[PDB]
Amino acid sequence: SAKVIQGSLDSLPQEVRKFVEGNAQLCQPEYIHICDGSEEEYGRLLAHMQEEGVIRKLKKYDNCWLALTDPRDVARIESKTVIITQEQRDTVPIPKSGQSQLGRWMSEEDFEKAFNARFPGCMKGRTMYVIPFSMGPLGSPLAKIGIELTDSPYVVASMRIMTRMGTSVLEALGDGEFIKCLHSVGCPLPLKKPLVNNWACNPELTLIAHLPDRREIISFGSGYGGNSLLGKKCFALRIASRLAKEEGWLAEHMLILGITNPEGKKKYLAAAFPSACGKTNLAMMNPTLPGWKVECVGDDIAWMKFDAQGNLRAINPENGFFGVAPGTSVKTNPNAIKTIQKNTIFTNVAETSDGGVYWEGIDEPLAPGVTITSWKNKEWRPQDEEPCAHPNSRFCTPASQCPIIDPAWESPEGVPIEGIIFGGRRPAGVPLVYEALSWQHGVFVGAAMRSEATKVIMHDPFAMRPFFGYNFGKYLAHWLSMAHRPAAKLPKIFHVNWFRKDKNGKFLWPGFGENSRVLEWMFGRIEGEDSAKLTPIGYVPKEDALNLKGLGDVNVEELFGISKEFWEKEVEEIDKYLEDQVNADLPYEIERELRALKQRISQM
Ligand SMILES: Nc1nc2c(ncn2[C@@H]2O[C@H](COP(=O)(O)OP(=O)(O)O)[C@@H](O)[C@H]2O)c(=O)[nH]1
Ligand SMILES: [Mn+2]
Ligand SMILES: [Mn+2]
Ligand code: NA
Repeated sequence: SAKVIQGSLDSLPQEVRKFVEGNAQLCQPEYIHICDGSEEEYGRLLAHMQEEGVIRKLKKYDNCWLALTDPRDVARIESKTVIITQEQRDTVPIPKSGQSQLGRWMSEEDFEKAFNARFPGCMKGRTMYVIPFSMGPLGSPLAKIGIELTDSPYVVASMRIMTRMGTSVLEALGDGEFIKCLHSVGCPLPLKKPLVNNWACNPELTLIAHLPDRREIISFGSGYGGNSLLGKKCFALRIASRLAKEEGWLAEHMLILGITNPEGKKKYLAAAFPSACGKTNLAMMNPTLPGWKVECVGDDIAWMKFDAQGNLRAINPENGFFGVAPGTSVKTNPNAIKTIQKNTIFTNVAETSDGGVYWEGIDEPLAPGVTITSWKNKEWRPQDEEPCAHPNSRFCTPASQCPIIDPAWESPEGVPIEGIIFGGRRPAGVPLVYEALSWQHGVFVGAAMRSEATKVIMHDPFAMRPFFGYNFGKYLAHWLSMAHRPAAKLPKIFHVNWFRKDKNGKFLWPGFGENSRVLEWMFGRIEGEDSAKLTPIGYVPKEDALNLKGLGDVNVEELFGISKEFWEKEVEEIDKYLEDQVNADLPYEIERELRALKQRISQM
């Protein structure tokens, strides 16, 4: 109580009080700031970080900010990310011959050692911020509350954008369940190691842990993104996927968009692509086809549940976009360009001398006079060796500012999903687009997903490889079980490939807003249109079914080319992968789909 500098311990729901005070006794913060989520709290905290050189203000824009990190702490790190369960098998399938790549289990005993070696006294001299936050619209029956303790002001500010945060959240929680989220940069005062670029972090000791059985996320040593903004990956994919398994719903690495045709008919679609494969870009697409409209519900994470009527309802549980900045240009994503010019926090991009932002791929000239400070706080010119922005640099921006944010983006009941799309980067062999033969086939298609690393072609089932909160075999069984709900309206499932390249490494499909031509065919297919031709991998568009006018040289034969040699190779790789990685936990229906694809290919 003596150390509370905002709010009141007496005021917290009892269980929230125990969490705060228990971890205060452990971490030894100098003060405790219970966040209220107010504009005043936000602005004062921003100005404070500014005074201290933790952030700089971008004067070219309205209320925007730039943080530059320790180059040791620049990304979410999978090698340091663990899930603790009594049994390894509940976390990952026990692989047949190899090491698992579907999760990273740590015993409770090992974790307890790691914890006791990190957290005691870790917030000495620092403020513990208490962040009460809702993943999902505040009223929604699909929403879940978390409380994050952190000693990073950069985390509080970013969480205000990426979640719904504040007092109204505590008042909505009452004596209900919440996910316990503990974070420390791991740099108690006085500092024992030198502070780099005013960015507190402890790389040697970084550890991002999930303890689903205790409803706890415990993360240490990193101030960055997914390691520190605990609502996003840790809560909304890892903890949630398991919660969803227990509760009958789904927590997925999916964008949600609403699409409207020239008649005004509207549908919602969800899509799972791995990072750097274009979700944010699709979710706020500027469609090239006249009359068509795409509206954004979320760009990263979907929580979905069948309602009493059998509609699959999806909410975006985030309150903002945490997008990769480099590659973002008016040509590629004009709506992201529009959103990020106010109330936005940037991380590890270059700064122009007039107080604007810059990054590789921004594809927009600088005025004669304007110079560039790189993300490493050094002067920079287009012919230095280093990129001006870090490749994983970011904007953190309010969802409500996207000029095409969907009008139901915050509806507490969610939006009805009629189609689910899978995809990644495949330079060869995979057509632009196909549609699954059935639900069980579609689940197989999700399971089989592969994507060029950003020359290796990696497996990334459902775009969830880094995020499974529990056994992936069980997660497949959970997806298959959806067909066994009597009322369920199972959405059509599609697979796309924006990235097939021709013989000289050039893209066959222009992509971007031209992807609206692919969405149109999907939409028509959901309505039951006779626009599909059967192939060994599923339905592809008929000849002339796609609107290809205005395109120029589009080699359709090569684009939808299905080679026997490639697909024989593809099934072997899928076969081996599923055998090793899922092994005893592979559902029968999946093996059956694998057998069936092998057989259809063998008849070519
Ligand atoms: N060639 C091509 N590139 C794309 C397309 N969509 C997105 N990209 C690029 O893919 C990279 C990642 O895009 P992004 O929206 O950040 O993907 P996310 O990480 O999944 O949200 C960016 O450089 C984009 O310019 C597309 O349709 N075609
Ligand atoms: Mn994205
Ligand atoms: Mn993501
Ligand atoms: Na800094």
